Amino acid sequence: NPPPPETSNPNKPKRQTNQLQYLLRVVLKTLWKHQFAWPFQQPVDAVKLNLPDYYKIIKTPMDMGTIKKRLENNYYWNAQECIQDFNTMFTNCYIYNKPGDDIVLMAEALEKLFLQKINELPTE
Ligand SMILES: O=c1cc(N2CCNCC2)oc2c(-c3ccc4c(c3)OCCO4)csc12
Repeated sequence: NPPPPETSNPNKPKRQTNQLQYLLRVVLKTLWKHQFAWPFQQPVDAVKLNLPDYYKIIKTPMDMGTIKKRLENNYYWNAQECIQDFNTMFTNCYIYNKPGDDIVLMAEALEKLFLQKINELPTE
């Protein structure tokens, strides 16, 4: 298992927006309490889950805890960059698993909830 994705960067700037703020306090919290959050609340432990070549196939591991700690650190550039990390998290799951499997069903239920929540987002 590689190190978890970065949460800070010295060469990268920091800002917050009313949208990012909505992503943390509303979107991320909504998903975080979803029934199916827990496989995604922390980086995938490919070792202990026995995922073959997980980190060869998945070149951008993403997870809601990395998202979370990024949002609290205002690591992100804008709401766009944060949504994309969410999108990466679901996509990673559809790339690595057979369509129809439990985990994919779970990512799909989180994604649909995610989608409805991102419509509540204002444009800055
Ligand atoms: O793409 C993934 C592939 C699967 N599998 C596990 C079972 N064989 C089929 C492939 O597992 C995950 C997880 C995950 C699942 C269960 C967890 C978990 C993470 O962490 C806490 C303990 O239970 C996040 S993505 C992802």
